[PDB]
Amino acid sequence: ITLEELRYISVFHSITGVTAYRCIVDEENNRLIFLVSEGEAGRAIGRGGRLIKLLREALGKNIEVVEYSSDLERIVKNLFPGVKIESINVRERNGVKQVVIKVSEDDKGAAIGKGGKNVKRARLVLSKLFGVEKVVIR
Repeated sequence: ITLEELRYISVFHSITGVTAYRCIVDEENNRLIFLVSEGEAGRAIGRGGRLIKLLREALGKNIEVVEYSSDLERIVKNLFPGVKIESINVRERNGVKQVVIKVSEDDKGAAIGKGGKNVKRARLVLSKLFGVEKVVIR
């Protein structure tokens, strides 16, 4: 937790009143991803996403909220809302963790997202939270 992330987390609570466990910085897309407790996402977003907007203005970046979970399958389902997750497989060899997410043939496209947008955000998040160095949609 860098001092920068610390600030981000501080402002998150000051604006929304909700506590952010972690804030994953995504410079490649000028985006901050706040991790909140189960069932707290709606409170963090606010009526009409008004809090998301105030945070964007306060922090100068696009804001995203995801509910944290120590359970991998759960947080994966949270990371891919628009898709149905059938199963996940964590393959570890020599300390290298790889995660294979199983979706339906049809849902496959939406899983990865355009430009792999979705698979990339997850890889970013699982990397910082679970040591996963690679995510794959199957």
